[PDB]
Amino acid sequence: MTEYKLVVVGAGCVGKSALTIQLIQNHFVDEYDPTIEDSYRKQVVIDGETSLLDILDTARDQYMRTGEGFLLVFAINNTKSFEDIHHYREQIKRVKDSEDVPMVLVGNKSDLPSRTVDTKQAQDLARSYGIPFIETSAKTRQGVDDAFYTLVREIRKHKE
Ligand SMILES: *CCC(=O)N[C@H]1CCCN(C(=O)O[C@H]2[C@@H](O)[C@H](n3cnc4c(=O)[nH]c(N)nc43)O[C@@H]2COP(=O)(O)OP(=O)(O)O)C1
Ligand SMILES: [Mg+2]
Repeated sequence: MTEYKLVVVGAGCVGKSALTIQLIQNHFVDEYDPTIEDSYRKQVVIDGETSLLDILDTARDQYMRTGEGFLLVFAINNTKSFEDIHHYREQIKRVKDSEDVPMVLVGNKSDLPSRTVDTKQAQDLARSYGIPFIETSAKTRQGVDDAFYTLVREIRKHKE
């Protein structure tokens, strides 16, 4: 089976861990330790192809070198976390020495009403980067599979 090393990055408290845990364990862990940086593995079938996902939940430079695709996560109720996205993307470009790195922009906490980052803002940013944008809720699981599977599809497109 093919293996994909994915890396989840973004400001603190945006939901990187909650998203990863939903993908791996299929439940919403609300109070997860904010300091645990670790990799999780799960065998899934994506578009009929069996894949082993090796996902690093960031909170280290060994996985930025080996990571094949990156989830850029902000929270839709956290303007600063969206402003920080550019920093994370630039840091990945620097380590990869490349402008063509599979990435997906993720706007998490879509269940909340207290939104300060417009969907149009995020779509504008993703368009500028040339990457997909997916809105998620780790709480309700909305969009969680879509975010990670979309990233795998971008790595597959990249390799082909
Ligand atoms: C950082 C400030 C903060 O959120 N403080 C606390 C007060 C008490 C506990 N509570 C909490 O644990 O929030 C977690 C988590 O439940 C929440 N979260 C994550 N994803 C979602 C989502 O999709 N919808 C909603 N309504 N809440 C979500 O946010 C924090 C942080 O989650 P995390 O540890 O996964 O974030 P990481 O630092 O990026 O890993 C709020
Ligand atoms: Mg975390």
